[PDB]
Amino acid sequence: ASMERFLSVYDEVQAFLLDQLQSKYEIDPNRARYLRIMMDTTCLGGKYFRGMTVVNVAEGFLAVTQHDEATKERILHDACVGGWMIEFLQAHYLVEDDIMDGSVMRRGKPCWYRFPGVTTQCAINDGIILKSWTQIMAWHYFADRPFLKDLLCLFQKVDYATAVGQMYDVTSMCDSNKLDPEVAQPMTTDFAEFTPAIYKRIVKYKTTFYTYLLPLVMGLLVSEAAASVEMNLVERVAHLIGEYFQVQDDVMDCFTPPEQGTDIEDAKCSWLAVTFLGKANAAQVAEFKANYGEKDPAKVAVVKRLYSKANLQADFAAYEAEVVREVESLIEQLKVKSPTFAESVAVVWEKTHK
Amino acid sequence: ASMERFLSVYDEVQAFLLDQLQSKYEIDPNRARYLRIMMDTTCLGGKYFRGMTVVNVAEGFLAVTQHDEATKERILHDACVGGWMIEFLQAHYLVEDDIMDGSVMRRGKPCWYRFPGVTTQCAINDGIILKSWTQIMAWHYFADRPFLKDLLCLFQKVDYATAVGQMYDVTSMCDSNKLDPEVAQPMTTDFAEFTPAIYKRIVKYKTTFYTYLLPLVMGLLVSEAAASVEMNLVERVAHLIGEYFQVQDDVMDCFTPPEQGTDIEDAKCSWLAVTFLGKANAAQVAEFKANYGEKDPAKVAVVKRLYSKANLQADFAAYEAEVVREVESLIEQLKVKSPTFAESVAVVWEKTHK
Ligand SMILES: Cn1cc(C(=O)N2CCc3sccc3C2)ccc1=O
Ligand SMILES: Cn1cc(C(=O)N2CCc3sccc3C2)ccc1=O
Repeated sequence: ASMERFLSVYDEVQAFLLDQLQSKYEIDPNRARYLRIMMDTTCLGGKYFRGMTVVNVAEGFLAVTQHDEATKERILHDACVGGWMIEFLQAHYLVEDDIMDGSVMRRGKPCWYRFPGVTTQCAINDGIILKSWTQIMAWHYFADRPFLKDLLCLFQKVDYATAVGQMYDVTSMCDSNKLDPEVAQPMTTDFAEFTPAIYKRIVKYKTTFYTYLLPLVMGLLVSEAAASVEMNLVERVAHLIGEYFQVQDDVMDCFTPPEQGTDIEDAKCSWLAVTFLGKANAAQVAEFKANYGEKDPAKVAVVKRLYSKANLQADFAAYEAEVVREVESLIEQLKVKSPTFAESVAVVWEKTHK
Repeated sequence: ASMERFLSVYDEVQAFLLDQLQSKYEIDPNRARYLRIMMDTTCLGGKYFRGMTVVNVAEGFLAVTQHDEATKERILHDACVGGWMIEFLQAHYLVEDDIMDGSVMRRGKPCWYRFPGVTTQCAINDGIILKSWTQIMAWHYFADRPFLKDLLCLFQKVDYATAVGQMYDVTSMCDSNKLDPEVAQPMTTDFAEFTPAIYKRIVKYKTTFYTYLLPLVMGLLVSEAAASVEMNLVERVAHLIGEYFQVQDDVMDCFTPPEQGTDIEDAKCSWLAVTFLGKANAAQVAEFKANYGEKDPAKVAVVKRLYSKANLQADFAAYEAEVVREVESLIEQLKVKSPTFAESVAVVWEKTHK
């Protein structure tokens, strides 16, 4: 029912956005059709975990709070709209990051900019529109809601934290002291910045704010339940689950078959490179430096072989055990003020851990 | 004094943004330096007409309204911050549009993405940060202002109208009925969509909202003076002055020497192409179709020669006379409710017309 309600609200949001373009922005039907296809191609197809977390958090509070049926329906509708603002925000990131990174495929389909009738000229602007649409949704659907100011303020900080994260991510293969707009950026030779703390900073800002913090805090906001939680705990658990999620994506980029990654070629500061450097002997480090960040398949094969013989699964299982420990602890600390919210965080963890 | 105060506030805004990155976003000093150079290169160098209009509108109201000195200083400071949000919004557009259009130069300097240490990978994200910074400024400086909700709501609509305008602009050389993300877009052969009404729609959305409406309405908002005006008149005069401004830029793109344009090669729906088609005979139209939208300098020379022999200066002088007439009329209609605001619009017109 929740997924069914969530997908139904997409149809209503799309019709509202397209009809407003016609009545207020002088759009013609062909341009409305182009934007309709753009919206469907960039916003749909995923699993909707981010958007659905808003719905799941709100449903949790509905079960333990007294409301009229019309209030229950309004809260669910608000959780669905809020969920779609997050999915559209993600769509904005995916379109822009695919252009920035020169990506080829996204969810077994070509990246949006690669469609023949799209091109980078239109796709950069299509990504800008996707983010504008999140604000149009908020100002229209939440016009008279007491949580409107807090929701816009939170969405803004998360979006800015994400833009900051993308900057940390795309400059992670360069020496900080050499960053200069005037001079072409060489790849690092010492890899001195491939450390656990620097990797944690990249991940924290690039994904955790919008993938985990935003859905959980939006669920609280639409429920008028922000008092039922200690915000310092919500932030701590979101960054922690968020970090684990990225570590899984970094492992998959290298080892998950294409049908089911270019982090080595792009010389990314991945969990695999950081972990490898933290345990490798002098000769393994020299061989890593000689092969990393090269498009040559023979060199990518050497890096993968180094990762395979380094037994990084042991470090991953030890990292996983520590995260299980810390997540269980934070969930317990959340149970004090809100057993309902703690259960929502437990579900988020189960969906991440699986 | 006003320019001097405006430029002083840039230093304070830059220090606030960079210091917040350090204390809240874990930025290192090299990344802060990269963003400082990015901000200066993209936001400074222009004439600041957009930002300064906010200041000029507020100064106009200060002269006719009773306030304590501390209130006068706060209003001016608010007009300056609001002015810089517009300049940063423009910077965002210029960075993104230069990447989209493949532009080479911007204000006698290379476009931001073309700097050796920047690249498209960083520049798309730098443009996203420039827009995020406009929201950080608003939420920090206007946190407790009664105009905060209206200002954010207006800024959002203007930004979305601009994104819509960029879409109308980049798709203006294509047949509407052929727009399709699945099929590579051919240039128009009939030029049936190169009409005054279609050209007016492009211009209205791509520049007039952010160049003229936003500065004037922001000046009113920071002054708590939105009642002193008929908003339908403000919109009418902004779109009208805005249209005239773009017509001047379209003429300059073709005839102003590079030291002091690619609209012909990019097959843009410019005022020159629209006006030419509106008066040309059958053989002139055939010669236009045979040469427009081609990078070949011999073909660009034919188009320029057609424009020169078509006596478009006569049509420009007649368009100019009609705009002078309509602007004078709207200024008179504004004088009824606010002689102060009407004088601010008269100054905006004088700076545009010169
Ligand atoms: C590709 N993909 C992604 C996800 C995902 O976006 N996650 C993990 C779980 C949650 S719960 C709240 C947010 C998330 C983030 C889950 C399964 C999957 O196949
Ligand atoms: C390049 N350049 C631009 C401008 C400009 O941005 N305008 C024209 C006047 C006004 S007043 C309020 C907004 C505007 C817009 C003026 C002189 C110039 O050299």
